[PDB]
Amino acid sequence: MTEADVNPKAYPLADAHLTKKLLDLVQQSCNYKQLRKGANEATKTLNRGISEFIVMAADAEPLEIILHLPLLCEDKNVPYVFVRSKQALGRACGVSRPVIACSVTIKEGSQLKQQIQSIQQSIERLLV
Repeated sequence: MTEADVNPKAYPLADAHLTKKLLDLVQQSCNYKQLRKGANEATKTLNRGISEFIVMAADAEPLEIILHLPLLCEDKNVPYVFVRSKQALGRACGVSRPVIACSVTIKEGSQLKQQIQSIQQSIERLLV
């Protein structure tokens, strides 16, 4: 009973479990003296060539900026994942408020890479 032009419902989308384990990835970043929580600033992370992880709220605004990050598509290397929880993203990044768009910078020759690289594949699987 469905064959019309429905909405994307902010996809892809990760279950409550996937988001739980993924969330920890954000807090872990701060432990490596690395962290990011800003839509306008996020444009720099990608422009610098270190945007491997990106987390944004399905209902986070301004949205016009959330779509500015991606130039072409996943083919052009553009990580992104929606989560049904902002209160968590605000504390994960390290701020006393709901973050709009945050990202995690990857470090070269780092032990964390062994983990970030593994979980990274998770996002790609949903990207395409």
